[PDB]
Amino acid sequence: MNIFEMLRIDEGLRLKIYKDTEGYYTIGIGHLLTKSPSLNAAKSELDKAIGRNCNGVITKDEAEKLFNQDVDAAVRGILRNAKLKPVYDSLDAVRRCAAINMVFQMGETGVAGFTNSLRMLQQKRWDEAAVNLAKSRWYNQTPNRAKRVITTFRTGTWDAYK
Ligand SMILES: c1ccc(CCSc2cnn[nH]2)cc1
Repeated sequence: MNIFEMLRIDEGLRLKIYKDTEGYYTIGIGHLLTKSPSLNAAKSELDKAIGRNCNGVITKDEAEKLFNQDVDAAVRGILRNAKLKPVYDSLDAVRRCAAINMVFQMGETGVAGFTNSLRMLQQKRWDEAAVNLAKSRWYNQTPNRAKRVITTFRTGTWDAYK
């Protein structure tokens, strides 16, 4: 298991524009296109991302390329973030995957709400961090995925994905 396999499980693969759990236009392996309600706006974003006129449909190769770019962007965002980088660097490799998973799903705009969770993770207080992480809109709205990510932080194993 690695971050790509983990997120492929959590996000699935769809080759035509779909809506994510929040109702936003998405494609591929969880690639957000736009928060606008306009399907045309989503189609423009798709064509820009792929570099051709797609008509809302991509190939598996294209979905996997977008996915690699999106995982890399999440990692680089962590490494550029003064609050996230020290916590990330304190983690083992399996727990780093859980961190990337969260940033892939939620970005960085809500990092400050996770200040206490981040402190508990850096302190390696795994059970306490798991309890704190579940006190979130994230957990309530996507509980099965959040439970898998939280179990990964709690145990440092891939047990939730096996
Ligand atoms: C290290 C780095 C990141 C994380 C999850 C990020 S805390 C957050 C970021 N964006 N939304 N919530 C955990 C340990």
